[PDB]
Amino acid sequence: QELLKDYIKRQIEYYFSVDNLERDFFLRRKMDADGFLPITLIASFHRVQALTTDISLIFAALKDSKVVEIVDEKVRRREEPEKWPLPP
RNA sequence: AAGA
Repeated sequence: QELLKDYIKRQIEYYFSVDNLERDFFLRRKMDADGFLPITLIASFHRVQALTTDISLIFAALKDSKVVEIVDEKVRRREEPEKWPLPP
């Protein structure tokens, strides 16, 4: 599953890119105050779900990234995550 | 789900 992991990784890094975050109000409203989102929320997004429903594979894809960081079941952008959360 |  290494090729599939790479596509998943890059898709999720797009969601956490500054360019996306500047317009992604839904994602920002779902963040906690520290920027964290449930990984299973990201797994539901259409372009990730198309690729896989394997949660281990999604976690493995994210562990490979220098854009995001995982803590338990949650993920956030590594750089300045606190700037992005928004009121629900 | 205008790549939530």
